[PDB]
Amino acid sequence: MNFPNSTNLPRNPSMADYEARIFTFGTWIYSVNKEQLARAGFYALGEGDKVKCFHCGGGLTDWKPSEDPWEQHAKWYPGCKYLLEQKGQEYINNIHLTHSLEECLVR
Amino acid sequence: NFPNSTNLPRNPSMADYEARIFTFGTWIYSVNKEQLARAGFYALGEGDKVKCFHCGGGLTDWKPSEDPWEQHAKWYPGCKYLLEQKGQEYINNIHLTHSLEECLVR
Ligand SMILES: C[C@@H]1CN(CC(=O)N2CC(C)(C)c3nc(CO)c(Cc4ccc(F)cc4)cc32)[C@@H](CN2CCOC[C@H]2C)C[NH2+]1
Ligand SMILES: C[C@@H]1CN(CC(=O)N2CC(C)(C)c3nc(CO)c(Cc4ccc(F)cc4)cc32)[C@@H](CN2CCOC[C@H]2C)C[NH2+]1
Ligand code: NA
Ligand SMILES: [Zn+2]
Ligand SMILES: [Zn+2]
Repeated sequence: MNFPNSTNLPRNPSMADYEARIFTFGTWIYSVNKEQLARAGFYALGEGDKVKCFHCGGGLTDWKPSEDPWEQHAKWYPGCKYLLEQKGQEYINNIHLTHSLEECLVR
Repeated sequence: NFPNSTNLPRNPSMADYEARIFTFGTWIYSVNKEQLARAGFYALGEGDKVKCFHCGGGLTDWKPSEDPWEQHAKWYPGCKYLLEQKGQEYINNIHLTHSLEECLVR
């Protein structure tokens, strides 16, 4: 099924280490930075710039220069327990507020 | 299109049980309209499409075995209404449950 892992157990424990995740990108000259994706929980799927969070399983693609790994992780997979552990709710809410503001302003 | 994870509801006009209830009208679908309302959902008037007033998360194609709260948690686990009403341990229960549901059947 599509649905995102909101348990405290990672969906892909084989990608639980940074170094495991880093290797998946290989050479990588997409708009957004591979080290920063890896720190944000992501590993490469091996097609385009598709990445998945090792924990929540959540997938993201089509990275723009202005799109931040942690920020996009929170936008789209807010139930992620890796996210919650690494950044912690005060960060997490401010970024939700930031997003939900933009969506309720120019849009 | 991304789900609202703030403590402020995306559709405050549907914040009241009363107001959500009125959206259904005569409801022919397999899931109970009051259970849906209590769980934050209101109807679009397009088949059994509903959305949470707070997170804005949409759900459709309701089978008889699908509970509003469980589905809310499955698909929109960041919803703060959900968090306020059920607690995180309820949410975890549901997710622990669905993951393990997946795993036994294969
Ligand atoms: C960095 C940003 C991310 N944006 C969102 C995005 O990437 N999302 C949102 C959503 C979570 C709904 C989503 N779900 C899927 C399906 O699982 C996939 C595809 C996938 C990704 C990685 C994989 F390993 C395998 C499959 C992408 C995606 C991008 C904008 N989105 C691009 C896709 O279409 C929608 C549009 C809003 C811009 N860049
Ligand atoms: C009660 C259950 C719910 N299931 C999941 C479901 O309904 N989801 C999951 C997901 C969150 C990805 C999703 N995103 C959209 C797009 O917004 C919509 C469509 C929508 C709903 C209400 C609206 F106001 C407007 C649009 C449905 C939907 C149902 C199974 N899903 C049905 C849709 O296709 C996928 C399949 C897994 C079974 N019933
Ligand atoms: Na109706
Ligand atoms: Zn994640
Ligand atoms: Zn909600």
